[PDB]
Amino acid sequence: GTNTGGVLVITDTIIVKSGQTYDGKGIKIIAQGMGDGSQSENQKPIFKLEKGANLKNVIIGAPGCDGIHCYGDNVVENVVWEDVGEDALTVKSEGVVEVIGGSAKEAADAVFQLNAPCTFKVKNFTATNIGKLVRQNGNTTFKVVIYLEDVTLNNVKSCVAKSDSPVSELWYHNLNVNNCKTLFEFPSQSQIHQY
Ligand SMILES: O=C(O)[C@H]1O[C@H](O[C@@H]2[C@H](O)[C@@H](O)[C@@H](O[C@@H]3[C@H](O)[C@@H](O)[C@@H](O)O[C@@H]3C(=O)O)O[C@@H]2C(=O)O)[C@H](O)[C@@H](O)[C@H]1O
Ligand SMILES: [Ca+2]
Ligand SMILES: [Ca+2]
Ligand SMILES: [Ca+2]
Ligand SMILES: [Ca+2]
Repeated sequence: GTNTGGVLVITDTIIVKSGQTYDGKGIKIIAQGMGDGSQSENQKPIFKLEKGANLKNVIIGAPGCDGIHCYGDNVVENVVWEDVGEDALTVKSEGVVEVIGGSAKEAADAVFQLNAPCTFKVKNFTATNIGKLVRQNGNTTFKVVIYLEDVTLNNVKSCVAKSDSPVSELWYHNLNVNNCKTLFEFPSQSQIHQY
């Protein structure tokens, strides 16, 4: 992309409005004053994607802070997290959220955090050195449906995906996992399906 080689240093969350597409054209973003990328829960998101907002073609440098907050009906395309912060992307409100392309590395805990009922799809994605790829918020029992399609994972220190919800489901297709003791931590393994 034509912003490749540039570094945008920001000091507040970038809000992408409903109906908008933020296209970074390959820019690298470094956030300052928004978090250190540790496990502290009080960091700011790099991006807030309002319902029906899209994001594409961004590299998020360290510190990853609180990553991308999605409010539903969002396409997140070609986003690279060089160093995931507290988490990489959080679904904050109901809708369909797509992560297509890109990659993530160095997530101490979760990459994707699902805090509202949603349909969540990860497609054509790589992640390395992570605690979990997907976590439905603990002890919640609303329904999420997760799809992992063409996803390649390496060095997964807890599990691919974890939910405490019996009604939630995970579907996978062309999933490749290296160095994970425990793929799925759901109430029953019958909640996990191939397609
Ligand atoms: O949106 C968030 O960032 C979310 O973070 C916390 O919750 C997650 C997870 O949903 C919780 O179940 C909990 O996870 C457990 C441990 O606390 C955690 O360090 C790791 O060991 O995983 C555990 C697990 O998956 O069960 O805490 C997670 C976290 O620390 O990020 C908040 O509690 C939640 O309110 C919200 O802010
Ligand atoms: Ca955490
Ligand atoms: Ca957290
Ligand atoms: Ca990290
Ligand atoms: Ca978080």
